[PDB]
Amino acid sequence: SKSDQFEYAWCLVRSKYNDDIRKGIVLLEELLPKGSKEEQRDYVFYLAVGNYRLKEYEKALKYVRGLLQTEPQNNQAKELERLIDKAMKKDGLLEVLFQ
Amino acid sequence: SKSDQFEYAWCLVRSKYNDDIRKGIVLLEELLPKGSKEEQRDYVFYLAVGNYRLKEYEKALKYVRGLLQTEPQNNQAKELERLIDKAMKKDGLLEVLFQ
Repeated sequence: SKSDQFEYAWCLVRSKYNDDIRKGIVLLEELLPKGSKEEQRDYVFYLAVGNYRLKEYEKALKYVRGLLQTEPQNNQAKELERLIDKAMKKDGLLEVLFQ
Repeated sequence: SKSDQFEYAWCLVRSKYNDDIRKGIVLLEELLPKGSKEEQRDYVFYLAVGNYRLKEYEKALKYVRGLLQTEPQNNQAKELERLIDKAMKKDGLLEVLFQ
């Protein structure tokens, strides 16, 4: 069933282990076409969370951004974009810490 | 399907969140009668891991023990009983640390 693959992928994207988090993601990507209007809004937000936890900060942003133009005022999406920028600003400091 | 409820409960019992771990457990308890000989050996071992992660050290032992009389030489079960005793010895030190 469709409501059940989500749960599995939700529990997966929550795991402490990166491998479970890739699997949680790929299941969401397959689940994305099969989605309803607001089912997709939810999958997209959870792909961003997963990608963000894998330091795939680029890809994460591309999701949370695409959701944000659909839903400009989702302050849960706003806050998830606010945490992705900070990760990224701190990362690019540590990147050039040796010039 | 039966092979699939396991995965869900396996990913659940692996989670960082206690609530996911209770749900992972209860699914295993329902799954226990439906089991094969060695499917049950596996469920029991994973109920012990889950209970152990919830500091339910009593209940954990009762599983890893019941498996151990079936499988005296499962050194993965032996090692899981070895980690449950240490937890428990350290716990009962901190218990009476004030007399």
